[PDB]
Amino acid sequence: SLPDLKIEKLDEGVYVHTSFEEVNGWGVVPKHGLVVLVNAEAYLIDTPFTAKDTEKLVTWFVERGYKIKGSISSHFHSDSTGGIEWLNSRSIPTYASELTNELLKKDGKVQATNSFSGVNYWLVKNKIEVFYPGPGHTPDNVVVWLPERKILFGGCFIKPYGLGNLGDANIEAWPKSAKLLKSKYGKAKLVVPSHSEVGDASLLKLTLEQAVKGLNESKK
Ligand SMILES: O=C(O)[C@@H](Cc1ccc2c(c1)OCO2)[C@H](Cc1ccc2c(c1)OCO2)C(=O)O
Ligand SMILES: [Zn+2]
Ligand SMILES: [Zn+2]
Ligand SMILES: [Zn+2]
Repeated sequence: SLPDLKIEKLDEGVYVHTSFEEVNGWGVVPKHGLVVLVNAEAYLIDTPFTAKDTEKLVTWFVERGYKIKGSISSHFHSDSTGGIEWLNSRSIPTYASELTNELLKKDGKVQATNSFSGVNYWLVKNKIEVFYPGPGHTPDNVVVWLPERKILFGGCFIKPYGLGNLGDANIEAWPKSAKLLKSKYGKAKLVVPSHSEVGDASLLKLTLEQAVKGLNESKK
């Protein structure tokens, strides 16, 4: 028995969902993703860890009259894709990049029903932008921009106190990737990390500092 799923308003039309998992040697891990409202529609930014919480998330928005139009996962790890299987079984479109789908497949996992290419896919014209700053936490990590409110979902790429799980990271590339993101999204009002609470554009600079640090460290 783990803590319950949390759903809270962050701004008009934007909610943070928080799920919790007991993984490895890190004890219980909070994971944040978003739900973005589009008139009568709701889009998921990352899924909870699990089918059961993913179903709880949808039921909470469906039962208020919001039909789930779709989901996008920011990278292949299960804290961003654990609910794709369930979603596909309820005929809710799911999205990921071609590379993210390749990594899922390689890993024996269910793929997103919909794929995209490019550094800048627009899931919802002028409302939900996906952008690829380069490798870091993983080769495929992408970020999700929300232009109406200027909120950036940074996923597991944003790490203001230390880089986290390095099993699939590219530490040699992370600083470069961090500087591009720091520039493209310098006018973010709020920045949303996967495993830290919500910050401002400062988190883009702390992450850059941590990546440079970690690389220095790697050299010994
Ligand atoms: O790599 C990640 O995405 C998580 C590791 C993780 C944890 C739970 C899981 C999982 C993968 O798949 C299914 O359940 C990792 C979480 C983490 C761990 C330690 C940290 C941390 C984040 O930030 C600071 O210290 C990260 O994002 O870096
Ligand atoms: Zn990850
Ligand atoms: Zn993560
Ligand atoms: Zn939180």
